[PDB]
Formats: sequence, C-alpha cells, structure tokens
Amino acid sequence: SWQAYTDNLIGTGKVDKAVIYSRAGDAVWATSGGLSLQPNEIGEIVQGFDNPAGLQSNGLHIQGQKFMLLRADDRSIYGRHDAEGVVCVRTKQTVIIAHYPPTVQAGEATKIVEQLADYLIGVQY
Repeated sequence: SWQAYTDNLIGTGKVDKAVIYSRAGDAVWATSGGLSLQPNEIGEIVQGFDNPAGLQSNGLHIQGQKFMLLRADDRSIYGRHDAEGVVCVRTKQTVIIAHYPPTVQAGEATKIVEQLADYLIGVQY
C-alpha cells in the first residue's frame, strides 16, 4: 500500500506533495499532490545522502525551483525556499521526498515525514 503512505502524509495537512521513489531513484512507487522531479534532480538528491557537497554548493532543485540545503546526513536532507521547504529521507529501499507550504512550520512537516521513515525502516523498507 505504498499509495496509502503518501496519501496519509498529505492527509495530515502538514505536507502538500510527496513521492516515494525506489532507493536508486529509478522508479516512482507512490505519488500524491503532483510533485514532479526531473531524472537529474532525483539523481542529485540520491547522491547527496552519501556526499552532500554538491547540494551544499548548488542547492536542491525540485521542479526547477531551487531549495537551499539546511541539514544533511546519511538518512535526511532538509531544504528551504522562503517559508516553504522540502524533506528528503532515505530508508532501506526507498527515498521519500515531501514538500510543505509556507502555512506550515518546518518542525511539523519534518516530524511527520520522519515518523513514516521510522515505520518503514523498522519493517525492512
């Protein structure tokens, strides 16, 4: 029920768009809210989990829009563009990317996406 995860994320209202890619970033397993990434944009994000150097320099591009990297480790990468942002989290088999609008506080968006990541990870995904 990959679709249930993304739908339930946007259902919370803390995230307005979300996509679950395979870890390799080569397959869309679920999408909600029409978030669309170009093949190279998803390639940059996937790599960034291992080496955020590039993302620190050029920024995160989501649908052509540029997001500044804020935080980045082996599992999470957070970005911002004015009052809106993007949360990218890598699990064992997927890469989740979610967008939150200006009407939402980064802390709430982040927490809800991270909680899905906790769930999938504890279940081998």
